[PDB]
Amino acid sequence: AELPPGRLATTEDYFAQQAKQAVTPDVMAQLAYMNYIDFISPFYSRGCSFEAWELKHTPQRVIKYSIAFYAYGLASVALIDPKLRALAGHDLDIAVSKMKCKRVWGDWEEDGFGTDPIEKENIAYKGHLNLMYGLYQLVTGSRRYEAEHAHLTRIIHDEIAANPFAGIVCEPDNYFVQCNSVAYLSLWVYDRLHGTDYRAATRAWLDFIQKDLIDPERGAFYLSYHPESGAVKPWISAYTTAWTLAMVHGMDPAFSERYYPRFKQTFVEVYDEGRKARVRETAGTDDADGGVGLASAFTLLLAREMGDQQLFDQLLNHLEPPAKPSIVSASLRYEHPGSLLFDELLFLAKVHAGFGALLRMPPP
Amino acid sequence: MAELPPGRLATTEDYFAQQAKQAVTPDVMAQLAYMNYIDFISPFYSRGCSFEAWELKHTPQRVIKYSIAFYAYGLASVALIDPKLRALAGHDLDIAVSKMKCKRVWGDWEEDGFGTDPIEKENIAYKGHLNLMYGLYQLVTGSRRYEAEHAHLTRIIHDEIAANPFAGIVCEPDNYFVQCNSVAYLSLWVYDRLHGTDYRAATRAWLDFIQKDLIDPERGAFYLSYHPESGAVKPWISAYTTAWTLAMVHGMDPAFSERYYPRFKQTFVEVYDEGRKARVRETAGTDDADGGVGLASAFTLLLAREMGDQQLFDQLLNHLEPPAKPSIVSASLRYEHPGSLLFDELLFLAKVHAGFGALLRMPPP
Amino acid sequence: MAELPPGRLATTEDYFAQQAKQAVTPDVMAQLAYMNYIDFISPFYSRGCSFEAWELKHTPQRVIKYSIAFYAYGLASVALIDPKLRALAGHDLDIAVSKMKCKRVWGDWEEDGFGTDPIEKENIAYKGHLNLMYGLYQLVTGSRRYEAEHAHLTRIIHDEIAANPFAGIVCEPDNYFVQCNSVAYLSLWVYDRLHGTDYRAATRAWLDFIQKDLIDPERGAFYLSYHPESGAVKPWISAYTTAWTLAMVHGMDPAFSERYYPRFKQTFVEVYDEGRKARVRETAGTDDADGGVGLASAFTLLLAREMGDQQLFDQLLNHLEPPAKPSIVSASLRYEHPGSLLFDELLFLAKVHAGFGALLRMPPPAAK
Amino acid sequence: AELPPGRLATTEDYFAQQAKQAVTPDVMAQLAYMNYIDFISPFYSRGCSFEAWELKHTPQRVIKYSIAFYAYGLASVALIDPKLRALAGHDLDIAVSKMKCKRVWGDWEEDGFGTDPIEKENIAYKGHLNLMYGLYQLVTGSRRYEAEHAHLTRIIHDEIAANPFAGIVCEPDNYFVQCNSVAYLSLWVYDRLHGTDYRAATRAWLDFIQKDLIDPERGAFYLSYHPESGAVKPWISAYTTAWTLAMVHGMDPAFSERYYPRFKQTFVEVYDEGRKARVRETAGTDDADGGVGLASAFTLLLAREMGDQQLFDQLLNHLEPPAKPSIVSASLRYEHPGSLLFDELLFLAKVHAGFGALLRMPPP
Amino acid sequence: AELPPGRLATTEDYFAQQAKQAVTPDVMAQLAYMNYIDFISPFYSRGCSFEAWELKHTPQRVIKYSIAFYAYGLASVALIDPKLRALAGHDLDIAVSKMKCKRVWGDWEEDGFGTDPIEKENIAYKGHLNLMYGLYQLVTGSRRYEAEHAHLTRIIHDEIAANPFAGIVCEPDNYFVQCNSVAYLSLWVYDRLHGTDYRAATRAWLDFIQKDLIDPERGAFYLSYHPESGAVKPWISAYTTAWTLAMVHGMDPAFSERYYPRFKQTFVEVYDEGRKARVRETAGTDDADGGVGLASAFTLLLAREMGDQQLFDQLLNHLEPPAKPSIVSASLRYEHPGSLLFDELLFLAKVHAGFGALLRMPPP
Repeated sequence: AELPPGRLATTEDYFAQQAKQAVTPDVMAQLAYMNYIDFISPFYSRGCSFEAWELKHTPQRVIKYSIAFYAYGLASVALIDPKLRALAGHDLDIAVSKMKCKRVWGDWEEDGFGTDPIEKENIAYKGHLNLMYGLYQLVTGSRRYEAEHAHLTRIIHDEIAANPFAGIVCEPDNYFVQCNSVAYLSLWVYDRLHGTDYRAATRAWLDFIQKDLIDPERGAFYLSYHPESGAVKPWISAYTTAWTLAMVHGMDPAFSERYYPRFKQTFVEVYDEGRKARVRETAGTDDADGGVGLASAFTLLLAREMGDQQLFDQLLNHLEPPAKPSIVSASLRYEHPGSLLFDELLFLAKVHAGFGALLRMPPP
Repeated sequence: MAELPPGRLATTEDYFAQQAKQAVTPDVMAQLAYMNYIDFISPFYSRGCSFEAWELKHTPQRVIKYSIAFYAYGLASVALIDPKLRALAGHDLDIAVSKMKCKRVWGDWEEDGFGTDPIEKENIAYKGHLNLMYGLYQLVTGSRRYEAEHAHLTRIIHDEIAANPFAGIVCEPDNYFVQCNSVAYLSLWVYDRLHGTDYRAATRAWLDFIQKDLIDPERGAFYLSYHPESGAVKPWISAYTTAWTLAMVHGMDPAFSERYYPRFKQTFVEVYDEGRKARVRETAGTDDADGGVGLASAFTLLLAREMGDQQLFDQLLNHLEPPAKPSIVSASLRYEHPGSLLFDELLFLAKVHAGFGALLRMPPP
Repeated sequence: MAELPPGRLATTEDYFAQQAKQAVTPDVMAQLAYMNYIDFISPFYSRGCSFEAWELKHTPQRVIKYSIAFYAYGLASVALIDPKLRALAGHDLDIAVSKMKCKRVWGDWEEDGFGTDPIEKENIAYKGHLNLMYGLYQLVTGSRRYEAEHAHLTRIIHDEIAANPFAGIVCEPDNYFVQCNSVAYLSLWVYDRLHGTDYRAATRAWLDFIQKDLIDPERGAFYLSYHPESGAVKPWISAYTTAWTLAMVHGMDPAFSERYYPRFKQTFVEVYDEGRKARVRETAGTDDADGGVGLASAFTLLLAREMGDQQLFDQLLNHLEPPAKPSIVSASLRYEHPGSLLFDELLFLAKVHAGFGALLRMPPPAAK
Repeated sequence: AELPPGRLATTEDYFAQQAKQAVTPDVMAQLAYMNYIDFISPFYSRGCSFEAWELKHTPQRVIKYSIAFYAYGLASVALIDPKLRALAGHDLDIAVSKMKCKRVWGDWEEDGFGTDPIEKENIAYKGHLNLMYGLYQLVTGSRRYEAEHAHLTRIIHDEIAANPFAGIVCEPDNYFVQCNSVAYLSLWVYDRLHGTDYRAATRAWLDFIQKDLIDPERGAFYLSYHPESGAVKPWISAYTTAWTLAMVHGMDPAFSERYYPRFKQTFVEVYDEGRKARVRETAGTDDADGGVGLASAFTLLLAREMGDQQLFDQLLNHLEPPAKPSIVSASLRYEHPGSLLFDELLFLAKVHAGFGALLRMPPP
Repeated sequence: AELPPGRLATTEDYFAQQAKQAVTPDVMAQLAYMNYIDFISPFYSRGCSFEAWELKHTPQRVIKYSIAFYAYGLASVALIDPKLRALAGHDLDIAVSKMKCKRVWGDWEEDGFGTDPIEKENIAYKGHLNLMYGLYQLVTGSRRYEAEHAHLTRIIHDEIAANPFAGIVCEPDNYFVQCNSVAYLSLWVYDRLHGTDYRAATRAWLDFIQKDLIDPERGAFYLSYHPESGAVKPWISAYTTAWTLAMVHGMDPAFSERYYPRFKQTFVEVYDEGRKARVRETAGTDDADGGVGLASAFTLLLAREMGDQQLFDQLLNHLEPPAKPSIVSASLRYEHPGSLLFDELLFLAKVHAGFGALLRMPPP
């Protein structure tokens, strides 16, 4: 394939990494950014230092998501190159240590919701942590976190079982389909490691979200659900849908395959003579990447998850060149990241092997 | 009017027809998107004691209680306009009551050294708005989530009125404002409507009392404030004081507002630009518009809406909205140059307001 | 008939005629609007311990007590000018006493390590003004709201005077200033008017003491300060010190001030601009105006009003007001470029000031 | 005598102040700066308020020296104009009060050396405090600090007696001849007031500093001595030498008279056709006023103490004009003070009657 | 030898310092920077004052390395000039005192790792402290810290003896060869002072670091080791290698002699017609001095250690001129330091007599 202007590698080369059992030079240079420099690299230390996040101005509320998306990408690195599996394991150990620091979960207390980030609700945080415990153990074969993983999985299963709707809230009375999708995927990973059947609750969840929470004609989820009133916020969200369909594809591929083409019709604008694409965050607008500004970046991951090389290429042509990447001393930096979680999501999308393939990761 | 004036988002006829068509205009929907859409920073994201939405628009602490109350009054009319938005409006009103109880909102009462309990006595500015929000939440949703608190706060207000030698309650100790009383008395009308009680009976003594030292009947205007310890009435008339008070009273005694409304307009409203616009003088003996707190024009927009005055509504919105430079980006409404405090709140409320009488008569869910 | 000078809001004739016409000038009414109008940020919005008005004008913490006191002194004269405004003056004065008692105002006493109680001993800068304000509040309102505190503070002041070997009371330990004493003594005259006591009897000994080493009688000017531990008098004369002291002493011993006033003018006052303007040197051996704290001209405006010197009042107001760029926006007064601390306070007080003697003799209020 | 460009008064006028029993108008304007304006003048209040030093941006560690040097100048004012002796005594009472505030000595604790600044060592602080006690009592005849003075003098005498080298350190293991010189002068002032013989220890100290601590060829002291190691830092210091010789001239005039010509030869650069002088801080350089930047200012004091009118004029012609003095409302300010302790040291040099003449101050 | 452009002294003059028994005038001006100015010179006081490091903006985490590098230089100054041996001893006393201030070690606690910086792990701090204890005693012959030295050496020996890998970690689970190299050298110094055999553990360490931790053909260490996972971060580090080979050369000169020419092949770029050289920090890049930016500075020290005058000259021609050195008042300053630890590492490189020579230092 031709290398498009301002791109670091072809779409062909990203998709061929697993078959070639090697990451591209630019993915290796991202792993150098993540690992190389003393003190300021994100995976320097298991300690509760956040220098790397302070230098890139990560908002405190988003650090949990930065760590989790790096972790999901490290899981795929483990599957692509057996020679990097040991380093991916070490990084996932650090990702879990950091994820447990109060800098990361502390907004739960500061917002007045409680002192224990695990106890009830707060699925945004404990969903990602529970999936990271699982991915760490698939990659390493280590039981370092097994006691905590066993405990968190049961709290999540108990909370689902107790609730009259299918799933768990974040803040009291804030239900989001995307944070539930991570928690359910965390049960599939636990079942793969332990031979359990926590994943059985998934069928009732996929029935529930296909009623009030989706517009099936547009293949788009509504912004949020609030059980106390039963209110559904009447705006569809592209970044919400992209994330949800990506994770659900690892659990019920038919569900995400049913809605993906309607999702693209609803939100994806192809432009620049077919070379590029950008994603509208909601209906009734021409504007790309409104709201949190992550529709195009989450759609890049969804395109990778669904095997859509054409939309992957169009989106990366939109996202990467204006961010002006360069490799200095074999380490990747972007001069003009276009969004929150920018290096994280471009990393994850370049390497992502599929949530199903991570579930079925062979032992070391 | 049916032509779209320059810089306007929708016609005056469109705002006034929302209830008949059982749909909000797209710009009102885009305001509801501003209020509800973006994680953490939207004002109605969470019931938590987070105020990011207010930090980002530099709302002064002492005004946050007013921002929340005005959003709440707007959301009660949205519930009446479009039955499909009623559950969302109930949700937002639940968040508005929760936030209203955060110490960031009422904390000025302690920090000014007046006490540690914002409802115990006085402080009618804060607890009048809270008590009206308890009522409007329960009319919109039929939920009794707040009934215990509502039953308590209504009785504290009724007891304080009954105990005072003057009709009503003070804010700070010894500071009486007619506009903050007007909200407290409306809260008793809403409680009575829900419970079949007669707390609203004290209204007649109040309406009799404010028509004495506190109003200029000829100019149809209220003086700034009353100070019972000294007997002092501050000797300046206030448009924003008058506009807000006439709007709320029109819900309880429409004849009272109808008598003073035309004289209020003569006293304060400047029509300009060949009849296309209007701006409101805050006090007498000046040519300057929107002096003082800067809210005379905005509160007159609400009054015009309440009184069914489409011409003045159009004129005021032509003055207020275009220079604020509205735009809709990703189906969400933003103003580049808000002209005043409480700007999106008061323009939202005025665009949807069904009338305080219609909110009192709101059918069940 | 009188001509409105360039940049002025009203003639000197109009300010001096307010009491006779029983009405403040529109610009004085617009100052009372500034003080009373806007929720939260107007200085007399609430009796609470909020200082938003003083934050907005960058008033240094140490000067807030003076700002409140000078507002109070003006409001007392407003009560005298226009009976219809007397209730409003009374309400503002109630607020001024409440704010005066907030620790934001008196707190410097603790912060500098002098003690936790601002009225116990010394600190005459604070409790002189507070004692005078207790008095004027009661003269204006006829209210006994603060009578208990006033009786206490008056007796603490009299006791401390009686117990010192010099005539009067210090501010900081070992810092004696005639200007802060003049306020304390005037507070005893006001208590005496209200209660038919004779605390004012100590005034004679004070007027004899301040005319030994504390004055240059030939130049009609007080020295900066006295320090009883050493017996040192700082050897510089001060115009703002003298202007303030003579204005207050004129309400107690008019002959004392009538004696020194012409020498004070020759020493300090520079008439300029073909006789239209005047500015005041702060000390001797300089051509420079308004040095030091920078209040010589503004305190001399008050003195000119107190002495009935319309010519010097006009000249000083022609120097002070036009460069401050006054404007009335929505019937409320603002200065773009205040020339000094306490600027709107001291111009308000000078425009309305009925004389400290007239304040002493204020008739009681009309019944409810 | 001709007034040089940018000068306020002639060298002749400064040196004739005591004979005329009057300070120059410019020294009077400095006393106005020190005393005039409420709260911000350095001598407003005996309280622990340091507004004046905050506005000049005095470093915390330097406030103790600024107070001492004002005090040394106020002692000479007392001798020059009897009419100003009560003012100088008042100012000296404030100087001593302020000297005892934690803002002034608190570096001793912050640096972890102790919570009591007079207990042991710390001679920089307590040598200046002890001299100030004595000068306050010579000027005023007041016994207000006599108890403290009697205690501090004995603590200093005890520490000298207990040390195997002649003198006392500042920080532990840091010996400086210039901070010792102040401590020894304080013993001469206590002896003048009480008839004691604490000054007897001075001959041993002068014998000592003339061994390892001085360079006899250059008439210059080395920067410092370090007892634990025996190290003498191998650089000569002009500001060290000027201050030390100025103070020693009050105790042993022949000593300062012996080194003074060599000191000038070594450090003093005459320039501008004989009109100006500037002082090198160390050997092996052409640069003036390196190090702490006080060589020229302390040499102005030394020239005054030694009666050297020519070098006094040359140094003040270098120091004062560029600092752009002005007298506004009979008060002195410099727009461009060229060093730390600038107004303090120019005040002191202008008034200084000699440490010997301060020793012999007749009573009030 | 010709003085190259922008240089203060020839390479010939640096290397001949020991033979001439004198430091160059620029090395003496660096010692004047380190010692001269009251309060702000780094070696002014033994107390917990860090103004010198505040003024150059040293990151908190780098201060320990700044003190140790100065210490390593001062030890060679002792050997070069007997007349400066006492001043060097005094400075090393201060270096050890400052090293024990919580400003220096406090990050151990701040990062959640413990309240005691020497109890376990944290080899980066206690390796340097232990080397400094030993170098202080070699230069001075003082037993002032012998109790602490005997304690710390034993803690280091016990922790080596307890680990299944050869050596000790920094943070938990962070193993760096360069930080170990300092710890082992500290044992050689202890053994030199006491006749003990703690250095016997070195052979197992040198065997361990030549397995997965080195690319023997490129003469380069990988960035780090992480025993819990067994991961080696898969990037070679020039700065890691230059520091490690320098310290090892004093313990096993054959080890460093074998790798040095392969190291230079791998990382060193000679440019400007053979006159200059700059060092690449990792493989697969043309960029010089990436990462922590110290590759060139550490290679300067290694060239000095290996007696490679040609590469020393080339590196100093790259590092020193762009930094615009000047001598003002006989004190050295750099207008544009090119890196962290700049004046520290150029001082050490200029004086370094070799770690082997410091081991063999004869008594005072």
